[PDB]
Amino acid sequence: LQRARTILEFEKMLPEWLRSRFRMGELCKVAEDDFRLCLRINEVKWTEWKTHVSFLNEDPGPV
Amino acid sequence: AAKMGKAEILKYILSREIKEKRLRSLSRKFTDWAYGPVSSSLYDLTNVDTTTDNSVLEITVYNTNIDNRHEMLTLEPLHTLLHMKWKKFAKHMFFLSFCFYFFYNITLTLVSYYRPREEEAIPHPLALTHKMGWLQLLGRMFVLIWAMCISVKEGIAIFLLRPSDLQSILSDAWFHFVFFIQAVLVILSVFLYLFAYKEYLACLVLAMALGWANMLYYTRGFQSMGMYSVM
Amino acid sequence: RRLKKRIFAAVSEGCVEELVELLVELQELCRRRHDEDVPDFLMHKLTASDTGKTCLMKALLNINPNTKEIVRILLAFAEENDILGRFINAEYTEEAYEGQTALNIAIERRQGDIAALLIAAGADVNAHAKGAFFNPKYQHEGFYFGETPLALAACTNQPEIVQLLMEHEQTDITSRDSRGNNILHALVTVAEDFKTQNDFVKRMYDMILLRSGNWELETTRNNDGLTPLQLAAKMGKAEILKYILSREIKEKRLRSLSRKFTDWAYGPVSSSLYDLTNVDTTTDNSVLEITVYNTNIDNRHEMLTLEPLHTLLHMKWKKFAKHMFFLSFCFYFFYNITLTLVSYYRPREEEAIPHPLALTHKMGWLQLLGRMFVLIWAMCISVKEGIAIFLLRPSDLQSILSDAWFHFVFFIQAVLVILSVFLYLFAYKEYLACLVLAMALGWANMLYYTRGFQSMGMYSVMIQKVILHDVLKFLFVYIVFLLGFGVALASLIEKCPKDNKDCSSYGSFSDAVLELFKLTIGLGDLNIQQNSKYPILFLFLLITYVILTFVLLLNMLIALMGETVENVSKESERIWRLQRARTILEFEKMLPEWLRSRFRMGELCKVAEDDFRLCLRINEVKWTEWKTHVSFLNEDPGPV
Ligand SMILES: CCCCCCCC/C=C/CCCCCCCC(=O)O[C@@H](COC(=O)CCCCCCCCCCCCCCC)COP(=O)([O-])OCC[N+](C)(C)C
Ligand SMILES: CCCCCCCC/C=C/CCCCCCCC(=O)O[C@@H](COC(=O)CCCCCCCCCCCCCCC)COP(=O)([O-])OCC[N+](C)(C)C
Ligand SMILES: CCCCCCCC/C=C\CCCCCCCC(=O)O[C@@H](COC(=O)CCCCCCCCCCCCCCC)COP(=O)([O-])OCC[N+](C)(C)C
Ligand SMILES: CCCCCCCC/C=C\CCCCCCCC(=O)O[C@@H](COC(=O)CCCCCCCCCCCCCCC)COP(=O)([O-])OCC[N+](C)(C)C
Ligand SMILES: CCCCCCCC/C=C\CCCCCCCC(=O)O[C@@H](COC(=O)CCCCCCCCCCCCCCC)COP(=O)([O-])OCC[N+](C)(C)C
Ligand SMILES: CCCCCCCC/C=C\CCCCCCCC(=O)O[C@@H](COC(=O)CCCCCCCCCCCCCCC)COP(=O)([O-])OCC[N+](C)(C)C
Ligand SMILES: CCCCCCCC/C=C\CCCCCCCC(=O)O[C@@H](COC(=O)CCCCCCCCCCCCCCC)COP(=O)([O-])OCC[N+](C)(C)C
Ligand SMILES: CCCCCCCC/C=C\CCCCCCCC(=O)O[C@@H](COC(=O)CCCCCCCCCCCCCCC)COP(=O)([O-])OCC[N+](C)(C)C
Ligand SMILES: CCCCCCCC/C=C\CCCCCCCC(=O)O[C@@H](COC(=O)CCCCCCCCCCCCCCC)COP(=O)([O-])OCC[N+](C)(C)C
Ligand SMILES: CCCCCCCC/C=C\CCCCCCCC(=O)O[C@@H](COC(=O)CCCCCCCCCCCCCCC)COP(=O)([O-])OCC[N+](C)(C)C
Ligand SMILES: CCCCCCCC/C=C\CCCCCCCC(=O)O[C@@H](COC(=O)CCCCCCCCCCCCCCC)COP(=O)([O-])OCC[N+](C)(C)C
Ligand SMILES: NCCOB(c1ccccc1)c1ccccc1
Ligand SMILES: NCCOB(c1ccccc1)c1ccccc1
Ligand SMILES: NCCOB(c1ccccc1)c1ccccc1
Ligand SMILES: NCCOB(c1ccccc1)c1ccccc1
Repeated sequence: LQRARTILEFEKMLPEWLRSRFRMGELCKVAEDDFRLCLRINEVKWTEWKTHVSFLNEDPGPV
Repeated sequence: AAKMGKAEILKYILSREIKEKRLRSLSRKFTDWAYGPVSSSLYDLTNVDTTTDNSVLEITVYNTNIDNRHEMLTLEPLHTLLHMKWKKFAKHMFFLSFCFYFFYNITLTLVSYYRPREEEAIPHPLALTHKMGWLQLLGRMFVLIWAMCISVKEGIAIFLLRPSDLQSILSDAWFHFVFFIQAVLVILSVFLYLFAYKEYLACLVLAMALGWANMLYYTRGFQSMGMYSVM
Repeated sequence: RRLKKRIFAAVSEGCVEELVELLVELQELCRRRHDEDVPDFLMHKLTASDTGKTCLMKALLNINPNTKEIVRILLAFAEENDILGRFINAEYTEEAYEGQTALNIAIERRQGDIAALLIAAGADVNAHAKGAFFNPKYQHEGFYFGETPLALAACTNQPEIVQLLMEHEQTDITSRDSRGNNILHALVTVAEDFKTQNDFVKRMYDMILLRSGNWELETTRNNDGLTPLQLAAKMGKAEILKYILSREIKEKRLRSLSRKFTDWAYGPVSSSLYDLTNVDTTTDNSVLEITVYNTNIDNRHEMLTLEPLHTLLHMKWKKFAKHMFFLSFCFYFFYNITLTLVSYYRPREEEAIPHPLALTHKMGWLQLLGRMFVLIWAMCISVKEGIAIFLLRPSDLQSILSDAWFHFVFFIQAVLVILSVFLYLFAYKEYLACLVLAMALGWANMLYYTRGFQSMGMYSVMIQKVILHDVLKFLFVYIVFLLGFGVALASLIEKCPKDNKDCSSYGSFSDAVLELFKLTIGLGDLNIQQNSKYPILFLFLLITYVILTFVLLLNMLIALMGETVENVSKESERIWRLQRARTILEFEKMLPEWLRSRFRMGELCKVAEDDFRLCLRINEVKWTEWKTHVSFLNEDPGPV
């Protein structure tokens, strides 16, 4: 919690033009006319095996 | 859920993935692609990332009224956003803050104890004179500015411009005072010497003793060094 | 145009009835050409132009409840136009998907009924998906499974389709991809722990090996040059390496695929034989050699615990490695004493001090045998470590610099003995300075020989763990408490030039810091506290300095008890046994060719018809499970 306070106090020190450069997220079309700044986190799960029907891109890969 | 510390409700809302169609837009967790065991997820950051007035990441860290902030910042977007800010700019700013302050404590010692004079009616340090040299000129100019750059900035923090010292600073942020007191006593000892008082040396020793004492703030850059300083 | 996009969309949501007239509209346009362009033109309108995705690939990526009937319509249309062969065996033209077919899609989407229908329709069961997604760069840019449809069904836990593919006789089980891997190399790569996945990759290894029934799959090496037995030792896959190395097949006609054989059994007492073909250190790359010298994995203690790797590493210690370790101790303990006796046991008045190890006459055979022993043994280390660290296989990329730091300190101590002789003959003033650092490092290197005993060895690891990792935590907080009271006490100390008769101080700040060293180590006085400005105020900062020092010493003990007092004793016990395991295999390389054959383990055991293997015997007494014994080599029990 001492580091987590230190990170957010360093972000307030930055100017307006430099906070936009280090901004996280990307525009992802999650629905019809719904663009959200989403952040990607990958996961490798071996235990549960299901067929995949809920997805945004049918082509797998960071393209 | 971020203000009251309700971690199990805050875990559900922040990672809500609705599989059934026509209610897909009520989700905050989306799967972009999947191939066997490898899958890619997308976490919504509408009111979570620190780009608005009140965000979930800002409320959770600065909440000194709850006792479960470690259980709430462990959650997968709040963990990752707090980790990606460290790798981009916060580790570089923390090391850069260490370099200007470690040079600040040495220069206070070199102007106070590295001058052998017989008596010469002892001059107080940080007193800008001529005929001296650019080595000592760049030294005392660095100490004079950096003592004021802390005193003004901490003068914004503790005082009138959003003082925040009700219970916020006085609970988990006690380092704001000790950087402020050390910055004043450098400036105040110069004012006592120009006003011809006998307390110019006494305020300077407590300024240098508190200056090396405040080096324990920079122990939080490492985990093993940081956990040892908490004990 | 509009005709192409409607066919791609109709196979996506599941409009079965809409797809009917769209294939009729594609069929009504065929009667304006002849048979040279009609099979060509249908490939342009059923596939893409930039990626190569077909209508069959689009329907299988979108799993809908009408996915079974929609495949039967599209494949029947290709049969009527006699284009079924190039339709089902189509591939992506994309660089990140090159080689992926429609069969690779249906296997991953858990469609066993559709994948059985594609193979009967004529799909290629030996498709090689050589794209950039299926062969990643370092980690997690994709998913490497083996680039074959047999490996995709095996690595995604689909045992019904693996049995379907092996019965099909166009399936080449011994196929090798761009990485040189086959079906058994790829199962070692994707394998993980039992907590991580399951034990299913061990069961997939069992099913495929028994169907082949030969020693062709575990003998073939990849482009790197490793067997599937040697990838388990290189990558650190302990659960797969446990299964292969102790594989006992009970069912006959596949008995020769075993690496564990039972020689005899009588009730609870049984005798086993472990195969040592590529395990014992008699070839170039062996399992015992790869596992010990692998500084890229963090589970060497779990792999050398296994029953033949434990026993071979223990039998080498009892035969020659304990005797060589004690003999190395005796020549080096005599080496450190003789350096001291030639340097401090000579009382001479001045006589223009002679440097030691200088061979003169008229001296005696006591000192002659002494200095000749030191001169040779310093060169015997410097040449041998000159082979190790340097040109003759230097190996200092990450191998020596990770778990073998003793190679440098024996080398530096050997040079400084030789270099100090060279500085004295060249008439320089550094002959004595290099000799003291040679003797101080010589007694410091006696901690290498602590690994002969367990209790002595575990204690020396804890010393190396505190100094290299945990002392800089103590020091960096000590100096800020040193200089915190250092600038405070320096203003209290009255200046030394009061008399200047015995004044040899180094400054006001230097007097305050040096007294805080002496008061910590226990050599402090009270001469400055009496002759100070404020004597009572000078004492209270010294009392506070002791309290802060005791807090620093008391939190070092809590930090060395981090979260469990047992796990500190565990990590010093695991990495001690790797220091002995490296020491055993380095002593084996020192032996000549005729002497390694004398201490070789194993014996010829006829395990099958014309199958003689160097097996090692390990006895076992098991009381829990009671079975009748039908799998045995000798019907007469006993070591005869
Ligand atoms: C005359 C008597 C002789 C000396 C007495 C013995 C001195 C030995 C002192 C040793 C220091 C350690 C214990 C002190 C108290 C904790 C540190 C602190 O200030 O709080 C904060 C800063 O912590 C930092 O890391 C920044 C500065 C550290 C030292 C500040 C000076 C303290 C001495 C004062 C005067 C010394 C005299 C200087 C001359 C004027 C802790 O960080 P936080 O962000 O708030 O989060 C934790 C919240 N919590 C703690 C509430 C859980
Ligand atoms: C001037 C300052 C005053 C003295 C300072 C205090 C000295 C006190 C020192 C105390 C020794 C203990 C800590 C030292 C570092 C660890 C031991 C080591 O070297 O590595 C190896 C040697 O394995 C040995 O144990 C043999 C030699 C031990 C001492 C080597 C000299 C180090 C002194 C330095 C110069 C002293 C001056 C000598 C004169 C030139 C450890 O074995 P390993 O096979 O690599 O496996 C472990 C791998 N791991 C560690 C990466 C996990
Ligand atoms: C406008 C344009 C500007 C130009 C460009 C600007 C950019 C250039 C900026 C910077 C230049 C280049 C930097 C590159 C990255 C290095 C940063 C780094 O090392 O991180 C360190 C931060 O830094 C510190 O923590 C320093 C403080 C030392 C720790 C304790 C000593 C102090 C207390 C005792 C007193 C002793 C002192 C002596 C006695 C008084 C540590 O971070 P980390 O550990 O690596 O993080 C990993 C997290 N982990 C912990 C989980 C592992
Ligand atoms: C890293 C740990 C050790 C740190 C260094 C050891 C500490 C001290 C080193 C040595 C002890 C004393 C020997 C001489 C001191 C240097 C020169 C001098 O005399 O100072 C003079 C000015 O001083 C200043 O105003 C500027 C500071 C000078 C640079 C020294 C610290 C650099 C550390 C970088 C830190 C940045 C962070 C780095 C990233 C971590 C003092 O004035 P003077 O009385 O008139 O002296 C006359 C002599 N003269 C004419 C020749 C000038
Ligand atoms: C030189 C550079 C410096 C480097 C130093 C090292 C350099 C060399 C590197 C490594 C060698 C280290 C020493 C040898 C091995 C020691 C370990 C050991 O176990 O001892 C074994 C010695 O081995 C024997 O079997 C004894 C045979 C001696 C007869 C020699 C005559 C012919 C060889 C010609 C000789 C000249 C060579 C060829 C020249 C023409 C004894 O076995 P044991 O276990 O004790 O079993 C007894 C137990 N029991 C009685 C209960 C049954
Ligand atoms: C070419 C023909 C050659 C002729 C024939 C050649 C053959 C004849 C050869 C040899 C002659 C006969 C030997 C027979 C077997 C005895 C050896 C032995 O005991 O093994 C010892 C090895 O040896 C050492 O470890 C010595 C080092 C002592 C450790 C601590 C002192 C060093 C550091 C402190 C500094 C203090 C020193 C003073 C201050 C500087 C230990 O092994 P073990 O423990 O018994 O093994 C059991 C494993 N256990 C751990 C599970 C229990
Ligand atoms: C085991 C723990 C204790 C170790 C022993 C205690 C340490 C020391 C014992 C006593 C302290 C000093 C008293 C006299 C020293 C002996 C003789 C001498 O004078 O040395 C001389 C030569 O020295 C050499 O070159 C050879 C070494 C001599 C044998 C001594 C160590 C044997 C240990 C075996 C270890 C192997 C491994 C064993 C397995 C573990 C010194 O030369 P000098 O200055 O000209 O002296 C003139 C006197 N003189 C003419 C009479 C020669
Ligand atoms: C200018 C820049 C800033 C400079 C100031 C700061 C510099 C940084 C200084 C200390 C912080 C450590 C940073 C290392 C890398 C970061 C990763 C990390 O988390 O640290 C870890 C990596 O452990 C190490 O690598 C220790 C660093 C020393 C390496 C060897 C130097 C020789 C020691 C010479 C010694 C002196 C000779 C002795 C006699 C006099 C440390 O973790 P740990 O401590 O092992 O905790 C484990 C305990 N537990 C499992 C129970 C929890
Ligand atoms: C964690 C790291 C370490 C932490 C910090 C280390 C411990 C910090 C503790 C103490 C810091 C140092 C205290 C003394 C400083 C001045 C000494 C001096 O020079 O005396 C001189 C100045 O004379 C005076 O004016 C003051 C004399 C002492 C006043 C004592 C009050 C402070 C006690 C502590 C309470 C403070 C509360 C602190 C908060 C708890 C006397 O010299 P003179 O020639 O006879 O008189 C002529 C005057 N002239 C020279 C200017 C012309
Ligand atoms: C990594 C630390 C070790 C290396 C850096 C050393 C840092 C400095 C530490 C100690 C000083 C050692 C070198 C400086 C000058 C020589 C001696 C001296 O002090 O006396 C001088 C005045 O005496 C004073 O009163 C000056 C001391 C105050 C300024 C020095 C501390 C700087 C910041 C604190 C440390 C910040 C960094 C600490 C972070 C850990 C006069 O010298 P002399 O007595 O007449 O003798 C002649 C000198 N000669 C023979 C050498 C020619
Ligand atoms: C962690 C515990 C360590 C202490 C606090 C740690 C922080 C330390 C910081 C600041 C501490 C406070 C600084 C006080 C300065 C001394 C002034 C004084 O007393 O008058 C006189 C001494 O007269 C005496 O002799 C009094 C006896 C001294 C000890 C008291 C007995 C304790 C019994 C009760 C049990 C309670 C035990 C204590 C409470 C725990 C004069 O003393 P002087 O000034 O040196 O002489 C100069 C003359 N001049 C002024 C005319 C020039
Ligand atoms: N498992 C450790 C996760 O660490 B957390 C963390 C995240 C980013 C940077 C540094 C640490 C963390 C956990 C609770 C509160 C605050 C931060
Ligand atoms: N001195 C004005 C700001 O100080 B900084 C600062 C002040 C007190 C505590 C911690 C940091 C600073 C921040 C980032 C980089 C460099 C310095
Ligand atoms: N149960 C203790 C077995 O010890 B092992 C061992 C084997 C031979 C000689 C000495 C020790 C061992 C275990 C893991 C790694 C390396 C060696
Ligand atoms: N000095 C040349 C070889 O040294 B040996 C050696 C040198 C350094 C560290 C460990 C061993 C040696 C090995 C076995 C028996 C005797 C000596």
